[PDB]
Amino acid sequence: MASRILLNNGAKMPILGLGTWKSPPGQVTEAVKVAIDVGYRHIDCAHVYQNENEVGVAIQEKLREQVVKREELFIVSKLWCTYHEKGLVKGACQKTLSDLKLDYLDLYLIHWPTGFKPGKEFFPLDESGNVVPSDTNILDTWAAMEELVDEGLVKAIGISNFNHLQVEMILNKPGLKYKPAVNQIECHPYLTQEKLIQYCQSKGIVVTAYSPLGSPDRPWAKPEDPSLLEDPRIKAIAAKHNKTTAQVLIRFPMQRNLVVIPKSVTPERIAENFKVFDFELSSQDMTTLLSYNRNWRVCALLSCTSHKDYPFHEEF
Ligand SMILES: NC(=O)c1ccc[n+]([C@@H]2O[C@H](COP(=O)([O-])OP(=O)(O)OC[C@H]3O[C@@H](n4cnc5c(N)ncnc54)[C@H](OP(=O)(O)O)[C@@H]3O)[C@@H](O)[C@H]2O)c1
Ligand SMILES: O=C(O)Cn1ccc(=O)n(Cc2ccc(Cl)c([N+](=O)[O-])c2)c1=O
Repeated sequence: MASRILLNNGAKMPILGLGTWKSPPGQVTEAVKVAIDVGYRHIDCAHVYQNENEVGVAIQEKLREQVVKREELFIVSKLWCTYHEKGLVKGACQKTLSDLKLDYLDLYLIHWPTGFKPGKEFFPLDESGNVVPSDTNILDTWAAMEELVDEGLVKAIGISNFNHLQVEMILNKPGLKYKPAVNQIECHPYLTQEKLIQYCQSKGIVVTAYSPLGSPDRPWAKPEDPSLLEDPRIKAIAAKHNKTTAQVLIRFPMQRNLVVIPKSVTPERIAENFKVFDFELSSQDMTTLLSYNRNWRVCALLSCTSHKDYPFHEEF
């Protein structure tokens, strides 16, 4: 189990990163500092998480402390939906760079395929309760992303929450300059993503698994929803290995040649979650975890389902 995976820009990406969605500004500096200390090099960020400044402070601290150097870190951020217009993309990237306090990003993703009305509000809604879209399209937004590579702001570009047809649209774009390096998608034992993973990997696109613990802290969760972390079948596998359920849920995608980005703001759990390089799930464990798929996704909004580019109408 090598700790990094080769990307199609020639760079190497650490397979275990720290998620930062819902880590509040007042606590995330400590979280990221602890993460870097215990071995995390990959940090998953986004402008919409509204904590990039404080992630950036942790990075600056660890550089100053001589704990890491910039080139050892793999910092990912994402273009929010309200900035899909070609003319807004560079400024959005620069804002993220200013907040993270970096010269460049290792990877910059189109966060969702759906463009939203530009403006101050991140989730502009109309009187029907649906998001107000923008007059933007995947291919033009991709071209703007490509310019960021040529301008040296980012080392690689990729996508997130794109279905296979949306990926294909980019792969077949006339005059394509860069293929997506990564597609970051929800993936865990209840949403194993076998078809989309098969598709992306065959194209040399690395898949990052988000919400690997089932995002129990998501806001819009339903009392009548699942709980991976409490699934006794998964705890049974953990117990066999003298590990925790979270550790099993993190190791699982690692053994599928995926990158994985579990989130914690808690020092003890940040450290726990990185202790997954000293054991292996058996081939039976792997097959068994795959059998738990129920095609249940937690990251999707009713308010986005009428968007022309909503990704989850398609099977995969
Ligand atoms: N591209 C996208 O559209 C997208 C969407 C969703 C997520 N993501 C990325 O993926 C990351 C991970 O997904 P996520 O934040 O949805 O959820 P997750 O990583 O599946 O779960 C995080 C939750 O699990 C808890 N937890 C973490 N480690 C634990 C442990 N060892 N034992 C018990 N509980 C533990 C955390 O609590 P504490 O923090 O309180 O310790 C938090 O409540 C995000 O932070 C974000 O970076 C991207
Ligand atoms: O985007 C993230 O990384 C985390 N996050 C944050 C807010 C949110 O509404 N959602 C759900 C969301 C956001 C945008 C969209 Cl465009 C959709 N959707 O269903 O199409 C869902 C999130 O997944």
